[PDB]
Amino acid sequence: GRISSSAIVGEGSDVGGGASILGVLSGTSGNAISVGKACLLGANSVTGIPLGDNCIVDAGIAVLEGTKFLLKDAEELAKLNPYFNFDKEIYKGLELKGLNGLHFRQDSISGAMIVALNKKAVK
Amino acid sequence: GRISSSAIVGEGSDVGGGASILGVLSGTSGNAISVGKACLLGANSVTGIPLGDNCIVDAGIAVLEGTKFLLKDAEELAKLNPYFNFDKEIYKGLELKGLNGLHFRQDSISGAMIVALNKKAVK
Ligand SMILES: [Cl-]
Ligand SMILES: [Cl-]
Ligand SMILES: [Cl-]
Repeated sequence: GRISSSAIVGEGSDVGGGASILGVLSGTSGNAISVGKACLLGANSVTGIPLGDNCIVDAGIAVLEGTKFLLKDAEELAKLNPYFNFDKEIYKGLELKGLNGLHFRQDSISGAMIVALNKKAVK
Repeated sequence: GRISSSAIVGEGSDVGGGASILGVLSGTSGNAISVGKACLLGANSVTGIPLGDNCIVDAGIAVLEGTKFLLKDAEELAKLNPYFNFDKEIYKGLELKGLNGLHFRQDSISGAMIVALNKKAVK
């Protein structure tokens, strides 16, 4: 897939067929996008935020700065991300930037965008 | 409708046919339920939390301590409820207790439970 200027992809990551990684976050002090180690970006996905290590974006999913996600697995994600405040239920893409062990997926019954634990990231 | 022991209903309120108002909130320091002035509780609704003034519970809706609601009209609700923090998008019934101008309804297309502005409460 496509790595825009300023975007950095970490060791062991897999950028799937036709995936997009955008380069620079929106705004005036909009910073560069980095994807961490061992991230898996699905075919035809779009990654518009920085991701930490061991994150998964399912095929077809667009993870943009303003996309809202329903958080699942808060207790396990807290362990991988001890400074982050997992107090609420809905987060914008931009709020989740740089976190480790995230799994972005769509609930195929309800249609909701979810941010959950990458089960492999605990181990 | 049905007013349980410890429940108080304020002036000008209308308790619709078969509505339930519960009396005491759950737990050990579980406090009594009060509905404020000019509240409208729909037929066959259930009110399980304290409500402030000018609140509306649509017919058929159950507003329980643990029910989650999607907040709409945050800026206008902030005006009626200046100390409350409308920072997030999803609130449990119990978190919303005692607030003024709330309108509890169901989104009939998405099926989501909503807490919104009672349009009459601004005026
Ligand atoms: Cl393509
Ligand atoms: Cl009845
Ligand atoms: Cl929320």
